[PDB]
Amino acid sequence: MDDANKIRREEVLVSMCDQRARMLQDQFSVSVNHVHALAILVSTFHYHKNPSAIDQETFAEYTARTAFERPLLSGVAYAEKVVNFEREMFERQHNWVIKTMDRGEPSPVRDEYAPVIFSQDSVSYLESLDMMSGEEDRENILRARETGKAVLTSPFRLLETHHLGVVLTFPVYKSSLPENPTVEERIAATAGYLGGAFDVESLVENLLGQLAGNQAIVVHVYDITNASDPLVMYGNQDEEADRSLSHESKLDFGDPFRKHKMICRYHQ
Amino acid sequence: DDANKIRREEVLVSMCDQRARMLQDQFSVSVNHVHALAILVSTFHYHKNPSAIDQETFAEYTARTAFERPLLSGVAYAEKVVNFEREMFERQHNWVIKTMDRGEPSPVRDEYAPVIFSQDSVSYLESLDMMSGEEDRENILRARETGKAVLTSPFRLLETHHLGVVLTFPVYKSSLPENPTVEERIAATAGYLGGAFDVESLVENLLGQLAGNQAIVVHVYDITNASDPLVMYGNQDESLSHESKLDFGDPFRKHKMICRYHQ
Ligand SMILES: O=C(Nc1ccccc1)Nc1cnns1
Ligand SMILES: O=C(Nc1ccccc1)Nc1cnns1
Repeated sequence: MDDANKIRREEVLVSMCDQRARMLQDQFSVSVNHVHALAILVSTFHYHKNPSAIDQETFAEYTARTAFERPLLSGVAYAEKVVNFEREMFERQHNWVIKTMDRGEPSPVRDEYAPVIFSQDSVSYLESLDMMSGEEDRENILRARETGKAVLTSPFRLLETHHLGVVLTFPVYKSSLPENPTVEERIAATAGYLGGAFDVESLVENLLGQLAGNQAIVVHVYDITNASDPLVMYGNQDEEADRSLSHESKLDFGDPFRKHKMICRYHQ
Repeated sequence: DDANKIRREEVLVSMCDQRARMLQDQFSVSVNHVHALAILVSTFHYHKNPSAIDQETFAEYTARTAFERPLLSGVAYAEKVVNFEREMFERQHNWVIKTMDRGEPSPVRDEYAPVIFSQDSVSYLESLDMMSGEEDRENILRARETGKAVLTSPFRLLETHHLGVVLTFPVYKSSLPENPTVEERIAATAGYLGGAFDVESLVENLLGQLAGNQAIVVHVYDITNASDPLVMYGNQDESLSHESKLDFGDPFRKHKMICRYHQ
């Protein structure tokens, strides 16, 4: 109970919160970059090479051995764009039917689909599921292919684990993509999508929980894309925290469509 | 005197520490992406039969991912070739193994490390024996004996003569036992993934233009031998200084950044 000591109390909170935000942003950046490399891998070794060098076995092995490159990812997978006119051909060739992600049932007729054809074993349950059959994933797929850049979903409960997380999606294009393409051209040139599951609930808890002073601090991360409807990305909420003092640390996960922030308070 | 001295010191520390962080992070990102390449060659060249990687594919993949390796002027893969295998190897590749210094056909050696895949930026490495340069040779041995990334001392790189360091990763055959001995590591070696860190050019690009660059003198040293520091970056000059920490990831080597004011 001292006014000089309270100034230092906030100083320590500022430093602790800022450090954790920097660690999170940096680890997400490293993960995004390594997912970009996988999109280029699929383009180079599956599409450009005649014949393809990538089968499910090969993708699984390579992504397992490189999992350390993608620290905030529980899994990565590649989904191919399939238009309805092609669906029966695609299914016959793969010897399986495109399924919905909610129940694993055969998909109803849709204009197009994004079935997962390659998966890291950690997310093997994605194989044959249509990634356009979840709304977060669908919206991400469209924005990925229309913008040509990595995009993030809003926070949602991931398949199987139900862990609160986000998905990162990169488009993969055909060689026919023109230089300086329009959005219409990007869509026409889309081959598929490289998706990575950021299991924030588990993997950020793992990151934060090992840090000295973790027991002293409450850390929440919000998606603040919509100012009037902030969305919990990480943290309880929802917790015994010091109401009288907080700090906002900045986060940039690199998708200009989305905005996020970190808020830290002391327990007591 | 006096408060202005204290602030002058604080600015030096801040400027130097920030440059050190930027350099260490770019080096770290580079190393991690080179490691991924070593894993790629292992998976596609050795684990798949037949090989599912070739020069065309390696050149494309490495060109497209060059942005992932910011401090590297190029990357290449050299295969381990023991002398008994040389005839068959040269017949297969339709070229002769060459010396690094002259590009002359290699005299007989017990083994060699010819470059078989190369990013086009270092295309001139193709067919050169990386064991024919002493820095690279030492790095190759330590890479394969330790099973981890290793760095050379600073030296002038081929063609450009830019002062730099080489990063080398071992690639092993699938016959490598678990918890292998060094002898087992050697026997299981397939080859070596090497990346040329062009320090002279690419660190100058990183640091050289930053605000306040004209006010300070920046050096990076290899201090592996404390009594024989080797310049990795900066001039050859031998009061107010600051040492900022660097860790480039090879326990065999030590490095530091030193910054000073001019006057
Ligand atoms: O994994 C994807 N999406 C995706 C996968 C591949 C390609 C594009 C997107 N979404 C998931 C939801 N729950 N766990 S993973
Ligand atoms: O490029 C390598 N070394 C290397 C290449 C491939 C595998 C192992 C080592 N050394 C170079 C010196 N000057 N420019 S590059």
